[PDB]
Amino acid sequence: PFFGLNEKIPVLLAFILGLQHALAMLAGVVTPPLIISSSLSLPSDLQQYLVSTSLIVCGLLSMVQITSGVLSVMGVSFSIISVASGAFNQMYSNGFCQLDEAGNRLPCPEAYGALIGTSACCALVEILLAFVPPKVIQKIFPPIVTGPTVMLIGISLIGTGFKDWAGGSACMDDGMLCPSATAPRPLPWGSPEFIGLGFLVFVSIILCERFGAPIMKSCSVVIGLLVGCIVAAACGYFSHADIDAAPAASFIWVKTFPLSVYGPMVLPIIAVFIICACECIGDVTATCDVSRLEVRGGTFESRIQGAVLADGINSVVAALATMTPMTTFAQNNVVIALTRCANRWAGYCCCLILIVAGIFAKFAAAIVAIPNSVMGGMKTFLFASVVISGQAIVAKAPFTRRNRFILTASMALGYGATLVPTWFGNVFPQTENRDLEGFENAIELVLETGFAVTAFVAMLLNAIMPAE
Amino acid sequence: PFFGLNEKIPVLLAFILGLQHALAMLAGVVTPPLIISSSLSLPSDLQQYLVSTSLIVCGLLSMVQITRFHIYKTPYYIGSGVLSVMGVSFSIISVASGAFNQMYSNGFCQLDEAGNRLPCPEAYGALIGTSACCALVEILLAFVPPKVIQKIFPPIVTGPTVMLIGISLIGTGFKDWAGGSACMDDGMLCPSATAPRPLPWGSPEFIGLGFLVFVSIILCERFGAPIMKSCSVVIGLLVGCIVAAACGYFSHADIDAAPAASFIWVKTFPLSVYGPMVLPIIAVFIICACECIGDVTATCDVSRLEVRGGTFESRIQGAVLADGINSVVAALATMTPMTTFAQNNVVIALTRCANRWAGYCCCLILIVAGIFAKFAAAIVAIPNSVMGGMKTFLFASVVISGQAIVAKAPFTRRNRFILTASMALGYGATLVPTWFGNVFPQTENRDLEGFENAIELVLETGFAVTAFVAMLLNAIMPAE
Ligand SMILES: CCCCCCCCCCCCO[C@@H]1O[C@H](CO)[C@@H](O[C@H]2O[C@H](CO)[C@@H](O)[C@H](O)[C@H]2O)[C@H](O)[C@H]1O
Ligand SMILES: CCCCCCCCCCCCO[C@@H]1O[C@H](CO)[C@@H](O[C@H]2O[C@H](CO)[C@@H](O)[C@H](O)[C@H]2O)[C@H](O)[C@H]1O
Ligand SMILES: O=c1[nH]c(=O)c2nc[nH]c2[nH]1
Ligand SMILES: O=c1[nH]c(=O)c2nc[nH]c2[nH]1
Repeated sequence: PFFGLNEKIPVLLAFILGLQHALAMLAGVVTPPLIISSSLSLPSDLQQYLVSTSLIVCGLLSMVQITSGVLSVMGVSFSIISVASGAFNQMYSNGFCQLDEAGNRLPCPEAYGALIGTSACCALVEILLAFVPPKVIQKIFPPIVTGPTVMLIGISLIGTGFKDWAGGSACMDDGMLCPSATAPRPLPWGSPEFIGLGFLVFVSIILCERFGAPIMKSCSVVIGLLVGCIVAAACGYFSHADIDAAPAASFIWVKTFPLSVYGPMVLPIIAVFIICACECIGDVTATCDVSRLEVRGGTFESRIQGAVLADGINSVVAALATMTPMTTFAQNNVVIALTRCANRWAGYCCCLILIVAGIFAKFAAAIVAIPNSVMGGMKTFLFASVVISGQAIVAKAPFTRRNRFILTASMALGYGATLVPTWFGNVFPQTENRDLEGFENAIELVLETGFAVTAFVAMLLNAIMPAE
Repeated sequence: PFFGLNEKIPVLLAFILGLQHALAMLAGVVTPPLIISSSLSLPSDLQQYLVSTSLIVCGLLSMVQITRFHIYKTPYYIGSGVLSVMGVSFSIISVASGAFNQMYSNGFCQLDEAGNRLPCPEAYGALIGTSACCALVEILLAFVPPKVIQKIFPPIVTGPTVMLIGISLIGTGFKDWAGGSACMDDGMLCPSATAPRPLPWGSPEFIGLGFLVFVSIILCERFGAPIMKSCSVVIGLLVGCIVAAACGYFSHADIDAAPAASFIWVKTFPLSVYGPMVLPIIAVFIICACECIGDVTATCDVSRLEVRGGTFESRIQGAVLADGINSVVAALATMTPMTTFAQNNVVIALTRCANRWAGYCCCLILIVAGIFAKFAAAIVAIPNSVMGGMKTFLFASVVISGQAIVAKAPFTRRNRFILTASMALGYGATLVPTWFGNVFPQTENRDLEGFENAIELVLETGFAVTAFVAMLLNAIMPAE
């Protein structure tokens, strides 16, 4: 029995589907804060804070776009991570941030502040380019451009999942419970126990699919995460100390970050917001097919415009609420499709469940206190799924010798751009300092980003290549 | 004017298209000897030898599968009777990485714990012995199983495996582009990185070289004439190598020091010698069988022929039979397993000619190129960076092609899930160095432990893992 958008359902059902959505998107909302924090800072205080903050903010802005007028689940984007890797690396290299003992980086919140200032800046850049360009964008970024970019995003990100899976990127410290690899500067090291953990998560997800009932759908990642986490607690991999030490409350601004602060990663941020625009379009349309609605009507394109507008608006809002850019989650469309319900009430239930979970900031702490390995397996599955979906996007464009060539050059040159650390030999080979050099550093940022390069090559070839 | 299989075409035309084919498959034939050799030994004698030897033997066994006049007497025949270009497979590299790694680790081969690995020809002899052994494992399983194999290795299983083969192999391409996997030595011309044990290090110049090769390929397509097709790779390689010579990246000393002759057994390798990588070899030949099937069918559609006829499947049977037969033949000739080259189907389609005379001219051109063993050395004398850009393009194309294979199956949540797990776990299996914690955690030595090492070999292999996960999931997962 398929449920339309606007109809009251048994409120128990609405709550339950709200829960399934909440759990489904949980991994996707939770993981990027963990990734950004670990790659910049240590304090568990701030991690618990940003997980709970994320939960609350995401609940709120999902509520904002659920009223688009169809189940429009919103959550933190994964593109901003791939940008921030290169960003932070340069901030620690030629930037202002500081280093210790050859490897260990000092937490540098001014970087995050720059990130939020810049992203808040360029969210506007996107909302103002959100107005009336629907099919045009579809033409400018076809699946032959779209697919490779996304594939390489998931690929370049999968490394961190595998690293945590290993037990990294920084192996456990002194006096901390259950060290099985203790060392400064081992990014991909870890003992067999860690492998077994992440693998048990992965296998847990797989079995979760094999014996998967309509509720367990899209929770398989989160359920696997949970299973591996329970086994983890059974073995003794936990820090109940920091769990106890965490506060059981969270307001949106318990902790705050620098303002009037921006970086030179402005353009990559703009690129991220474009990505989020295209993604929003695809995700919303998909929902419309899932929700048995119009797919080309004027009302449809109105839904898309509202979706993208609310997208960038909530990017600004989240930035003010100390959150990085966020976009449309695509897990839900599965849930809806298999549960036959696209009611706004499931989404709102979800939203409230999230905000509430964020308030009880012990859940956040329990999340931060999940071993790097369980997180590792779960995330590796996650990014793997991203790669696979980018590929599914690829296959929408006819595989001719032309498209195969364009994909080849874009993939290879993009990932090739990922491999290289940095460039210098031109304006900066002698370590020079001109007005350009500071934005030579910005060019370094774009160049270092893999998917940016991929997208540039794809668009360039599709432009200059002859029609087969 | 579309030219059929059997029609005399201007022998100038047949020769020229023979040349285009020769150049087309040149890179794909030449590269695996370079990769296996560099990853085992140093002597330029053996590299030049195996390059020219590869040219010769592939020409000969291409001649073996282009015709059916060799075996057909009464029953089903060998090999194919339409353009069936043959050349050394890339699966054997992906296997030989882990294989050789285990041979230098727990095997007999030696190292001196200071700089590069000692050359170990007995490893190659084991490789060849084992592969020659299992080519027979594939030919006798080459008899009458056509659509069956298609069902056992559908696109959902087929595609990921190929992708990961391409992925885990591409690393050597990038490494060479950088200037590796061992940066240039002392007194050797144009060292820009000299060091023991830097596998992916290298200066800007190396980047510039390989990148000029790659850019040369792209520009070769951009201004590409029908002859330059599938030569774009070899043309880019050539361009970047010319530029390389211009900068001064050349070793005319070893080029001069090379012999201008090459017979099939100028140099030889151990016999009665096998490793424990037998099963990985069987996997290689399964790969090559399916590969033959798909490549041939592609050719039949290119050459305007039957696609479901009995004659068609007869052609396939012959293709796989000649595949494994030429695998044994090549192995006796000190060559690794070889299978059907798929570049050609483009050329034909773009040249409207599937004449066996293009193929035979090609073959002769290759064998002749192999005899003149100064070309072989000229190939060996290409900087690792030029080689790098070119090979990188090659493997990237392998991955993408595996993906095109993938897309043949309806992208459902089921198929997406299976792809996800298969890719992730295969590549993860690639990441880990080795396992021990069970039968060998205490460094034990029982009768099993030696083939515990074989399980270690398959386990280390990325695509084998990928495929096992893929098939197991596709089996036990319910139909969506
Ligand atoms: C230096 C230059 C920088 C230039 C930067 C510009 C980058 C532009 C890249 C485009 C981004 C790709 O945007 C992509 O859009 C498609 C639809 O088109 C979304 O949608 C795709 O995947 C989702 C799964 O989650 C499906 O629901 C959908 O049917 C499919 O098309 C992708 O999830 C998103 O990743
Ligand atoms: C531990 C377990 C070990 C068991 C290992 C088993 C591995 C077997 C993997 C199957 C190998 C993949 O085999 C694959 O077959 C397809 C057809 O399906 C071939 O063909 C595919 O690509 C070629 C391009 O080159 C196209 O011409 C063709 O149309 C396409 O189908 C591929 O070139 C080959 O790579
Ligand atoms: O789980 C997720 N689903 C998504 O759609 C998405 N987009 C960015 N980041 C995301 N994470
Ligand atoms: O150039 C190549 N093309 C191929 O299809 C192939 N298969 C194995 N080895 C190969 N080399």
